[PDB]
Amino acid sequence: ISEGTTLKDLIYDMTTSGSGSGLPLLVQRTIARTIVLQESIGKGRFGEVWRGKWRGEEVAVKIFSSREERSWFREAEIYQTVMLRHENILGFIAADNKDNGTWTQLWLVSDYHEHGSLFDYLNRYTVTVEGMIKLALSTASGLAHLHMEIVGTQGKPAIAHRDLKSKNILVKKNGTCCIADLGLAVRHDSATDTIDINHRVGTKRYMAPEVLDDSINMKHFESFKRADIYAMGLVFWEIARRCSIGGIHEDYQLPYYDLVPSDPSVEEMRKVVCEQKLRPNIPNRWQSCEALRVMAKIMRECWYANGAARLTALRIKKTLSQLSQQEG
Ligand SMILES: COCc1cccc(-c2c(-c3ccc4nccnc4c3)n(C)n(C)c2=O)c1
Repeated sequence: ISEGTTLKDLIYDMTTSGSGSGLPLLVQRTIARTIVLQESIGKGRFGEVWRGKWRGEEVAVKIFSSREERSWFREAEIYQTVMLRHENILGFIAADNKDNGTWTQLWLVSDYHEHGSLFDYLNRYTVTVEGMIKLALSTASGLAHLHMEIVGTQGKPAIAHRDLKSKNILVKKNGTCCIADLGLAVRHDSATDTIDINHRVGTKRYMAPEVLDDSINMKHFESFKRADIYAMGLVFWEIARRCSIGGIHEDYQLPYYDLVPSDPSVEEMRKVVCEQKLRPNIPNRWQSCEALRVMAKIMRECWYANGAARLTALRIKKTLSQLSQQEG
């Protein structure tokens, strides 16, 4: 990296230099070791997330606990599986490791987003009929691109998030989104039928029925995709539940807030979800706007106690991409 070089220069050189490959490790190494950390900006599942600048340009750094190294590798590994890059998927910049033994430091660097997580966004905000769609349409677009299975040269294998939720989604300045945190992600090769990975992972609350009650067929890939959809549905709930059509809107709430306690359990969920077959209360008066209803329609077609019945990211993308046309 010679003088004058900017992150902007590095990103461009990559996203236009043959293979969808990232920057050379050597370069990633340099970037990481020269990032100037600003301050911590979040914790969670595995590792604390910091805000940092490289030669001035903001950037996001996810510093891992030496103990959660597996999550570290899975992300780095998965993002470096051909052209995973995508407008609706968090942009990988570099991955690095320093020190050794008990004090090994593992870092992942990504793009920075002032607006932060969809979760922190929906909390301190009230979206419009407009945005409510950009947010969902994009989340959909992304999940669609992840589950997609571009076969061929630099095509991408099928990918299942396994931990999709509001905290793992970020929003940009123009109101779009992008999935994040592939720590649990799972690849699936079609030319050999496989899946590099393995218990009951992911955030309890957003867990789908087939997983909560343990019966999910981990041998069939689609099964995972199905679980993603169910979650994305809970996410859509969170979004619209915060839309504001004429001053009217409900306080931000996590799925199953009024049912299960704060920070649920695998047992406390198997109850409210599997058995009692309960889903986020779709506001009655939610049948005002045509689009606002299209959502609930989908939300219902995602929460089916049967994975096989639920829609698909692609489909959801289409009907949403459509609503984008007519509405607004
Ligand atoms: C390959 O890089 C992965 C990576 C690096 C740094 C942070 C994150 C990350 C973020 C993230 C990403 C960008 C941000 N920009 C501004 C403020 N916070 C951010 C958090 N979130 C919300 N989660 C769950 C993550 O794993 C992922």
